[PDB]
Amino acid sequence: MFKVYGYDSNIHKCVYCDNAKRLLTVKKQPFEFINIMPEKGVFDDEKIAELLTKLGRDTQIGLTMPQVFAPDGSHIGGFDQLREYFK
Repeated sequence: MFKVYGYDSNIHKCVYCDNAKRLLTVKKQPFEFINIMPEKGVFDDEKIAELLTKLGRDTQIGLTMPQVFAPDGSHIGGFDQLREYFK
């Protein structure tokens, strides 16, 4: 299953997060979507710590959403990278 980190656009607009879920649904590629801000004004500290650790980053400043990981665990990156991965 792919791992997609991002925003629920109903809480915080992220059109690239939605494009990423639509693409995986078109390819019938099973995925788990991880919402790093489950409520307006509350970050899920545990899943951001998880993400930054996998990306080897000391800070969320600069982080771009969505961030997608392959079923094998490899970091793919953003939406354009995901699109390119299926080509």
